[PDB]
Amino acid sequence: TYSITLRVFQRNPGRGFFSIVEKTVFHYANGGTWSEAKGTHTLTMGGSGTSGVLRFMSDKGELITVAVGVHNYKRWCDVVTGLKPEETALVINPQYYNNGPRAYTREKQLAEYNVTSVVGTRFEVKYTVVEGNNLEANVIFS
Amino acid sequence: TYSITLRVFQRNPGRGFFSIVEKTVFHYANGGTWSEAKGTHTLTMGGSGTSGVLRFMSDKGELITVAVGVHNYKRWCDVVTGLKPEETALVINPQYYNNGPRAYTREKQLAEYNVTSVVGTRFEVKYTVVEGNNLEANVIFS
Amino acid sequence: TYSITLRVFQRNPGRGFFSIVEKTVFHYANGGTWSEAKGTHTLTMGGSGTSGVLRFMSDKGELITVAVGVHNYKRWCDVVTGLKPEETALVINPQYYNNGPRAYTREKQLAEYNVTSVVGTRFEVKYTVVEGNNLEANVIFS
Amino acid sequence: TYSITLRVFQRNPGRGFFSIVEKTVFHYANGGTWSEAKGTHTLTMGGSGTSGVLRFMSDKGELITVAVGVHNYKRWCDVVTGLKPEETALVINPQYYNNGPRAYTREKQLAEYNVTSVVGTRFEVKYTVVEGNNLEANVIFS
Ligand SMILES: CC(=O)N[C@@H]1[C@@H](O[C@@H]2O[C@H](CO)[C@H](O)[C@H](O)[C@H]2O)[C@@H](O)[C@@H](CO)O[C@@H]1O
Ligand SMILES: CC(=O)N[C@@H]1[C@@H](O[C@@H]2O[C@H](CO)[C@H](O)[C@H](O)[C@H]2O)[C@@H](O)[C@@H](CO)O[C@@H]1O
Ligand SMILES: CC(=O)N[C@@H]1[C@@H](O[C@@H]2O[C@H](CO)[C@H](O)[C@H](O)[C@H]2O)[C@@H](O)[C@@H](CO)O[C@@H]1O
Ligand SMILES: CC(=O)N[C@@H]1[C@@H](O[C@@H]2O[C@H](CO)[C@H](O)[C@H](O)[C@H]2O)[C@@H](O)[C@@H](CO)O[C@@H]1O
Repeated sequence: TYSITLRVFQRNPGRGFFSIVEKTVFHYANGGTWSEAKGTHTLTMGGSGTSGVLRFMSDKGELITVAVGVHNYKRWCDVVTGLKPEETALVINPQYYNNGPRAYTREKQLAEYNVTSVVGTRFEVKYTVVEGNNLEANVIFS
Repeated sequence: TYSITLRVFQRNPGRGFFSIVEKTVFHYANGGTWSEAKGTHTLTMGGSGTSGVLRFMSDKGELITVAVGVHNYKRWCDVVTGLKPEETALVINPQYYNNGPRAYTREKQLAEYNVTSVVGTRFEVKYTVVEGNNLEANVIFS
Repeated sequence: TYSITLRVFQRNPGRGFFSIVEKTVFHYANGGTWSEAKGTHTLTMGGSGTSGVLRFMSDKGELITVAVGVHNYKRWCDVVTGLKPEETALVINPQYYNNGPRAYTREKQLAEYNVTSVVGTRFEVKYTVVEGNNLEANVIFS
Repeated sequence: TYSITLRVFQRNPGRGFFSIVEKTVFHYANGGTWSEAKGTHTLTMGGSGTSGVLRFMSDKGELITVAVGVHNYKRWCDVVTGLKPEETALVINPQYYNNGPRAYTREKQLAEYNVTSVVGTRFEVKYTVVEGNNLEANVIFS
């Protein structure tokens, strides 16, 4: 089994304040589950080869997803910003598989990824524990 | 816009204790978002014609989903029990649309639904406010 | 150190839905901390001889406190109902110490406590793990 | 009644991740209640003349309290850092009243407060809505 524990840091009040509005788990590797403990969010998965997505919305209306998973025994992550209301995590998560439009960024097995939304909000996923079955990462909004 | 606010009541410690492990929103009607306030869970949707699903897991390993939405301006709900680990909410939610295997129970536009899992856990969704754009319902595990 | 993990069961929608509105920790035994994990609430204490209180309010306005702690290496609990708005947990917790009017109930070291409020809400605290440093209890609103 | 809604921003992972470990409400002005909604924390009070405290602990073990309230119809705030484990919020909140050693800081009715802890963690409380009965503030760990 694999687990990924996320700590969420929001740096800049100017960018608004984000909260989770959706949490999905992909059906590969025997699925998995999100849980919360001490302000953190942990994705527990039945094995290597699946993932999950957290969608955030700011009190300014901005919508973004954070994807984390394990691909061939190595952690991966991605961030998608500038989402329309209809582009829910339910739509996004499957796009990393079956030759979907996001599978390429899963295949990179990134230990860190950052991007800045068209509206000017910076986002970063950085793994602090990059090896083993108990993975850790920070999610930073700025 | 439509919103559905859920209060979760767990009645019987013998059945274990459930917590949310996944939350999905379907992409119709301009999507939607889950939010938590005062222990309750609210699904806010851009209009009539979409839905969302909460998946629960008990500390005894039992997995079940609760689906709520609005179909042609009337509320609906459903409960699916006896799920395998790979049957995530991500898999379940879309099954209510595109002539999927659960669309029939969405079309009923039920104001109340109850079922008992094969392992003996009772589940009920009962709307306390059944009309208008601000819908309310209790979710009861027993 | 000692810990007490609580699982909250709410059995009867007719009594309203309760949520936590305050959490205190008494300052003996090197204090302690409340944390949430998987829908449960854990009080971690620096040793034997302290306690904490959760105050709950129903959406019908009813106010009650649940007290749990360790006294001379044995778990204790109490429930106070019919609280006025000014009787916050900050007022209640200390009443269990220093000639306070509730000290006697700490001294009982109860592994179970039941009480019904004047307005008719049943409350129970029942420890499921009653020995050791990792205690567990169900809190039942009926 | 008065309310104060807090949004918590954590800017620097190097200082560790903070979570709430205690929430108190002082017993003047008919008391009050803490509630969570969309990742924010609201203290609702029965009138002017009371307050509440959130105690935070970082995963590095640092302990700090944030106090907010209304004094003579104006918002106030304070931050106390370098707390020992036994200095719980239950100890801190009352120190703002009755010849307590922190009463002076309530009397200042500050709309902003900044302080850096001895171990090097910056803390700020900044009200974004500074007038009326529905107050708003950002809490920034830097
Ligand atoms: C070892 C590993 O990470 N494999 C990845 C695949 O995961 C497997 O997928 C199958 C279903 O096809 C099944 O669910 C297995 O349990 C699961 O481990 C899969 O994610 C592919 C997708 O391109 O990547 C790896 O091969
Ligand atoms: C009015 C209503 O509830 N209509 C339902 C449909 O919802 C619409 O779906 C389309 C896409 O096909 C689009 O997203 C609209 O915004 C949305 O209102 C749809 O849910 C169907 C599915 O069978 O049922 C109703 O017709
Ligand atoms: C062993 C035990 O539970 N003792 C209880 C006391 O707790 C001790 O309290 C002192 C106070 O200075 C100190 O904080 C110790 O750390 C702590 O163990 C205390 O709760 C008394 C209060 O009546 O009851 C027990 O003796
Ligand atoms: C108007 C106001 O903020 N007054 C403050 C006091 O609050 C009053 O306190 C009394 C105490 O009996 C009572 O609870 C009232 O409801 C409440 O408004 C109190 O906080 C004092 C303490 O120094 O400061 C102000 O005067």
